[PDB]
Amino acid sequence: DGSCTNTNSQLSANSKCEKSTLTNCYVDKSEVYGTTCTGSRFDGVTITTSTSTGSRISGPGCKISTCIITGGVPAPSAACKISGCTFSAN
Repeated sequence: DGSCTNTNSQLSANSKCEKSTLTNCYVDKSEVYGTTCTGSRFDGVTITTSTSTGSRISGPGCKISTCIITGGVPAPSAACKISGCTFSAN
């Protein structure tokens, strides 16, 4: 992909970025698309337009689509999926 720069851009190496709005992130083995990273990282996830405040989305296939998470915790949003993923406040 290329481009993208969460306040500096530190995509591990196999991450993905097209048009999201991260900030002070790094991401690792993930995709993301419209997430609003606020200073966290990933490690094997596939989130998209979702808000998360400091949350380790690590996971062997972590999926996320529209989730207002805050501190490694998902919010009561009927748009999020909460299925094979999890956060631990990275």
